[PDB]
This record gives sequence, C-alpha cells and structure tokens, in this order.
Amino acid sequence: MKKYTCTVCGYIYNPEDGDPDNGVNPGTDFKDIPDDWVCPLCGVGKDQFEEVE
Amino acid sequence: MKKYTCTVCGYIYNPEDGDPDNGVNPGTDFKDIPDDWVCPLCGVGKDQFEEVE
Amino acid sequence: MKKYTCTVCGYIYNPEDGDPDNGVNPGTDFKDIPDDWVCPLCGVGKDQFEEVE
Ligand SMILES: [Zn+2]
Ligand SMILES: [Zn+2]
Ligand SMILES: [Zn+2]
Repeated sequence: MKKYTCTVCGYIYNPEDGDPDNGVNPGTDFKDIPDDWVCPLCGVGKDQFEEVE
Repeated sequence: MKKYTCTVCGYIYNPEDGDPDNGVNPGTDFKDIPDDWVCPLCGVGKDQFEEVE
Repeated sequence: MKKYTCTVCGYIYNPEDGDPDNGVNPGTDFKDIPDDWVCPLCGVGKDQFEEVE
C-alpha cells in the first residue's frame, strides 16, 4: 500500500500506522479512509493529498 | 447495488455517489453505512429508509 | 467471531449485536471497530478490552 502526503503541510499518511486516534486503523488504504477525514496536522481535506509514488 | 430512499423526506441514497461529506464513500452499499448515520436532508435514522426495487 | 470484554467495567462486546448507536454495525469483528471507539458503558479505550476465549 502506498503512502500519501498532505500537499499543504507535508504530513505523511502511512497505511501501516493508520491514524487511530481519528478512527483510521492500521492497514487502511488511503482510498478507504472515510471522505470526511482531514489532515491530522493542518486540517485540510483529503482532496489536498497526493500519492507518494 | 441498490438505491435506498428516505421514506420521510424523499432523499435518495445512491451508492455510486455515497455521502462523502458525512464519511460515506462512493461505492458503499447501504447495509454497510455505519448505523448511526442519518438522512442528510431531514435527519431521520436509517430505519426509515427502504430499498428502491 | 469472538466476544471481547471491557476489563474496567465488565461490558461485553458481542459481534453479532455490534454497537449500532455508535456506528458499529452487527457483524463487525472487534479488530475492525474504528480505533477511536470507547466502551459504551464506562468510556475507556479499546486497549482496555480483552478477548473472551
Ligand atoms: Zn496537512
Ligand atoms: Zn430524509
Ligand atoms: Zn467499560
């Protein structure tokens, strides 16, 4: 599974770690994160994220 | 996947569109929507919805 | 699927019933409950739960 980066602040979503404190369990692919989730550091929406190739 | 209608207000849940602003991604079957979700237009619970055959 | 117990208060999570009022549908294995969920009776985190063997 691929990492994704917040293109506003630089935060990296790592699927192995998830974002458990906001309800995103380890092993969740980015696409499957609920679409109302926001960057945990800066607060912007998922549409500001991009895949890290 | 089937559409579902709110039998109180008439809203249509379309699985191809989801309800992303409330965390329901495109491609989510109605049954798999978390059971605390409510109609985005009128606020009633899932138990007021019915399958559109 | 296994039941899990809150080791603080004694609540039992039964996967057949879920916890629908908090968005956990029937049939959800404990591991797949979002990791920000808390015991519905006492409020402690998932890390205070244990599998009932
Ligand atoms: Zn950010
Ligand atoms: Zn409605
Ligand atoms: Zn408890």
